[PDB]
Amino acid sequence: DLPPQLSFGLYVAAFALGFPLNVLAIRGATAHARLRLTPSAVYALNLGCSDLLLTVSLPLKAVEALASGAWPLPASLCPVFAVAHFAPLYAGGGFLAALSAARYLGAAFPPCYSWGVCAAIWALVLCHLGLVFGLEAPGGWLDHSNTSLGINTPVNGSPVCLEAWDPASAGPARFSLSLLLFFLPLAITAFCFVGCLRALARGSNIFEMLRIDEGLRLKIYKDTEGYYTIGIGHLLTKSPSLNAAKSELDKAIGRNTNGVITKDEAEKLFNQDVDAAVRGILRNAKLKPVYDSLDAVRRAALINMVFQMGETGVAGFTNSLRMLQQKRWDEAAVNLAKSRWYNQTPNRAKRVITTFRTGTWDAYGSLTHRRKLRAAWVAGGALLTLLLCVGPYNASNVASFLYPNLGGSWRKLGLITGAWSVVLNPLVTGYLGRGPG
Ligand SMILES: Cc1cc(OCCCS(C)(=O)=O)cc(C)c1-c1cccc(COc2cc3c(cn2)[C@H]2[C@@H](C3)[C@@H]2C(=O)O)c1
Ligand SMILES: CCCCCCCC/C=C/CCCCCCCC(=O)OC[C@H](O)CO
Ligand SMILES: CCCCCCCC/C=C\CCCCCCCC(=O)OC[C@H](O)CO
Ligand code: NA
Repeated sequence: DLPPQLSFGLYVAAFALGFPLNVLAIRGATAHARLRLTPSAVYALNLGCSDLLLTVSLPLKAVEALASGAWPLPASLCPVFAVAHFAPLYAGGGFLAALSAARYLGAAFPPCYSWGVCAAIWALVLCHLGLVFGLEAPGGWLDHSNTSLGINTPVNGSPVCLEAWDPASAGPARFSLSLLLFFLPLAITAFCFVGCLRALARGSNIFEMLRIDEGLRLKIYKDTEGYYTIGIGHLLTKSPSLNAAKSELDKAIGRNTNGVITKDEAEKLFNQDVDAAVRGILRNAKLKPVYDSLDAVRRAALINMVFQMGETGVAGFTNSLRMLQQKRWDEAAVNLAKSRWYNQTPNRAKRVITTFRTGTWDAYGSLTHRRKLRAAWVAGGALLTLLLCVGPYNASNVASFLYPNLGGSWRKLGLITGAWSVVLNPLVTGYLGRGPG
C-alpha cells in the first residue's frame, strides 16, 4: 500500500515531464516523415502520439490515486479515460518492437508498409479492448442493470472506474494481450538488439578499412614521405623520377596511362595490393601464426599494417606479434604506441592499435558503422524501457492470471511503472533535439 500523496506525485511527475518530451518526439518524428519518409519515423510518430495520449490520461489516474481508488470524476469520463490510458499502454510495446526491427534491418542490410503495420497494431488493441469492454465491462452490453459504462460500485457512494472489474472477465483479456503485445514484442526487441551487436562485429572488412586510411587519387601524387603514389595508397616507386613512376604505372595497368587512371583500374590495383599483403603474411614465419590465431577484425588490422609497411617491417614488432597471438591486446597496444610508425602517422596508427585493443570497427566511424551503432542504441534503449516501465505491468497481468490469489499491490505498482514509459520512451527513440540524422 503506497500512500495516496506518493501515488499522486508519481503520476504528476510522469505527466509534467511526459507532456513536453512527447510533444518534442512527435515534432522530431513528423519532421523526418515529411523530409524523407522512413519506416522508423512512422513507428516513432505513432509511439510519440500514443505516449502523448497516455500522458493526457495521467492527471485522471493521479486524482483517482488521491481518492484512494474511487472515481472522483463524472462517470461518463470513465470510457474515455479507459481507451486513453490502456490502448497506449499496450500499443507502445508494439511500436517499440517495430521501431527496433526497422532500425536493425535498415542498418544491417543497407514507407507505405509501416503505416499498415501501425494500423494493424491500433486495430488489434482497439478491437481487443473494445470488444471485452463493450461486452463485459460493468454497464456493458451483457449488463442489464442501471450502471454507468466501466463503473463498479463495491459499496454505496464509492464508484470505481475499471479497477473493480470482475477478474474472471478482465484477467484473460489482460493476459492474452500482454502475451501478444508485450512478451512477443519483448522477444522481437531482444532479437533485434543481439542482431545489431552481431552486425557491428561482422559488418565491415579490410577493403573498407584501407579505403578510409588510404583514400583515392586518379593521378600520380607524392605521398607523406615524398614518394610517387597513385590509386588507393599504391606506391609506384621510391625513385626521384616521374618517368620511372609513369613507367611502373603503365606496366601495372597494361596501358599508356600518362600518370592518370580510372576508378576501376585503381580498385583492381587495390585488390592486387590486398592479396599481396595477405600473401606476405602467410609466407612469413613470424606473421602467419599470429594471423591464424586472430579473429576477422584483428586480421584486417594486421593486413592494414602489412599494406602500409610491408611484411618485413611488420615482422620486426616481435613483442606486439607475440602479445597478439597470446591475446594480450593492451600489452600489444602499449608496444605499438612506442613505434616510429606511431610517431610518423599517429592518427592512422591509433585507429589500427584501437582495432587490436577492442576487436571492433569503432575506430572506423563510417556512415554504415554509425547507422549500426544508432540501431544498437535504439534496440538496447527499447529493451530497457520495455523491461522497466510496461514490463512490471505485463508481468503483473501474467502473475494474476496464473495466481489470482495475489493481492492488488503488484498491479498498482506496475500501473505506475507503466505510466513512466511516457518519460523513458521519447528519451530512447532518438527524435528529440536535432534527430537521429
Ligand atoms: C466499446 C466502447 C463503447 C463506448 O461507448 C458506448 C456506450 C455509450 S452509451 C452508454 O451512451 O450508449 C465507449 C468506448 C470508449 C468504447 C471503447 C472502445 C475501444 C476501447 C475501449 C477501452 O477498453 C478497455 C478495456 C480494458 C481496459 C480498459 N479499457 C482494462 C482491461 C480491459 C485493461 C487492463 O486492465 O489492462 C472502449
Ligand atoms: C482533467 C484533469 C482534472 C481532474 C480533476 C482534478 C480535481 C480532483 C477533484 C475531483 C472532484 C471534482 C470533479 C472534477 C471534474 C471536473 C471536470 C473534468 O476534469 O473533466 C475532464 C476533462 O474534460 C477531460 O476530457
Ligand atoms: C500485419 C502486420 C503485423 C502487425 C500486427 C502485429 C501484432 C502485434 C505483435 C507484435 C508487434 C511487433 C510488430 C513488428 C513489426 C516489424 C516491423 C518492421 O520491422 O518493419 C520494417 C520496415 O517496414 C522496413 O524497414
Ligand atoms: Na612491438
